[PDB]
Amino acid sequence: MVGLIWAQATSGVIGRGGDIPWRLPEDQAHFREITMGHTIVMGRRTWDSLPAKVRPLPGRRNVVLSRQADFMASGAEVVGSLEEALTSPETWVIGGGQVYALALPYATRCEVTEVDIGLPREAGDALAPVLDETWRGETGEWRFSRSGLRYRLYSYHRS
Ligand SMILES: NC(=O)c1ccc[n+]([C@@H]2O[C@H](COP(=O)([O-])OP(=O)(O)OC[C@H]3O[C@@H](n4cnc5c(N)ncnc54)[C@H](OP(=O)(O)O)[C@@H]3O)[C@@H](O)[C@H]2O)c1
Ligand SMILES: O=C(CCc1c[nH]c2ccccc12)Nc1c(C(=O)O)cnn1-c1ccccc1
Ligand SMILES: [Co+2]
Ligand SMILES: [Co+2]
Repeated sequence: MVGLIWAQATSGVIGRGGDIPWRLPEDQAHFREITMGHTIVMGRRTWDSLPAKVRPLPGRRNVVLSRQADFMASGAEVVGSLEEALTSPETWVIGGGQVYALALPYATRCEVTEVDIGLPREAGDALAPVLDETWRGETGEWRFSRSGLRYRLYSYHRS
């Protein structure tokens, strides 16, 4: 089973200049829970946005998409096609915008957390994929973070 997990603003933005433009500690403990134990696929630019410390993410098989045939990620498997990356039964694609859009044609699940911030879509932004009518989803209640931000959780499934 192949799924995608991302945090977005209402507009669709997920990253900006190598970073996520917010701080949602509760999502860290939610993201860690859903991915812990399995394989995680990220693109190279996303693998680079992680602090050296938490690189690689403990307890998980870190897989990095890249076209650089020489690119070495200390502690992660470097492949060159997502077909190469997608080999484990339960795999979670964790970013970024380029990888999310490449993987969705092949996911049965999506774990979305939407942050309530008024964040305009600047050119060159990393965006969240778009889900059509083929996606039946469940929504949770709006919650309120130790950061001071309202957010709600979305789970989608494709039969
Ligand atoms: N929850 C969130 O809000 C969230 C989650 C994760 C990341 N982000 C943000 O997302 C942003 C970056 O995402 P991005 O979309 O700009 O870059 P990305 O998707 O993170 O990875 C981009 C890299 O993936 C590799 N790649 C792309 N297509 C490929 C293919 N078909 N085969 C092999 N390798 C391929 C390339 O690496 P080479 O150039 O090495 O080939 C490309 O440079 C950052 O700002 C990050 O913080 C946010
Ligand atoms: O906090 C998160 C989640 C943030 C996040 C949401 N979607 C993502 C997609 C790709 C990469 C990270 C995210 N992960 C973890 C962990 C963990 O998962 O165990 C440990 N440290 N960190 C961390 C701490 C500070 C800054 C960054 C990462
Ligand atoms: Co699990
Ligand atoms: Co199903």
